[PDB]
Amino acid sequence: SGEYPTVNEIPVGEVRLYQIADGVWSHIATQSFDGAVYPSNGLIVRDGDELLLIDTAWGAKNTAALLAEIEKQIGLPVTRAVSTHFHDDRVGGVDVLRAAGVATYASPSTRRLAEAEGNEIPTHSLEGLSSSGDAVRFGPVELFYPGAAHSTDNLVVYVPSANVLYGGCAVHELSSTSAGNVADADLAEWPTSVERIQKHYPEAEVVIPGHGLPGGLDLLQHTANVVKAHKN
Ligand SMILES: C[C@@H](c1cccc2c(-c3cn[nH]c(=O)c3)c(C(=O)O)[nH]c12)N1C[C@]2(C[C@@H](CN)C2)OC1=O
Ligand SMILES: [Zn+2]
Ligand SMILES: [Zn+2]
Repeated sequence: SGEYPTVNEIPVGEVRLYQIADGVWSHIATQSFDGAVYPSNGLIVRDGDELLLIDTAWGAKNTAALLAEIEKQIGLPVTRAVSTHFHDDRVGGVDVLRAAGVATYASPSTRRLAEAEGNEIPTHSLEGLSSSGDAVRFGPVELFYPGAAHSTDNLVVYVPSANVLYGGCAVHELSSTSAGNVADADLAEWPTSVERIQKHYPEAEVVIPGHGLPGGLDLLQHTANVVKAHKN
């Protein structure tokens, strides 16, 4: 009823949306992995009379439910999607999206990693993002490659109309004491990559993590702290 949704308020197999700003929503779903249940976020950005989707809802059935929830709550077509790294919480559901007419995109680095590891593969390559600090425009957002962090390919997304920074899994929520799933991370470079984000988006008003609650700019410094402390 207005609070940011968690696993306790999303009925089994469903997706919830949360209005972040005018024309900007997050999507929240839950999934099980290695015997534990986790929430995960994505983004929806209005693109005229179409919608740009950032990240799947972590699984085929969750992503079908995402499309149905968008039709119920917003009622504009999702025409394009960008996946911000190669893991299943970002690309699992791409096959559903593609069969629903959504054009799916990711960096070439994400596409190679997804293919190599057996995850679903976005159709279209996003060039111009291969060096840290690179940025490109994509409809109503800017895509930014900060450098290796949670994964080597992780991208962040900025909505300039609303000063919304979607950090994806390179950014952790304030309540996290842990650096999350670090299996494919670069803990040594992660602080430097976060510093690049902080430098590039100093006017961000909302910062959304890949999992958990949005907040303000403090999520960036908090992430650097928890990553350094994990490494320690
Ligand atoms: C699909 C994704 C994944 C699965 C379950 C949990 C999380 C978490 C996570 C986030 N907040 N707090 C936590 O306790 C945990 C994060 C995150 O931190 O982004 N991601 C997760 N996976 C799987 C994996 C392992 C590797 C294959 N050997 C691919 O790596 C990864 O990220
Ligand atoms: Zn990941
Ligand atoms: Zn993640």
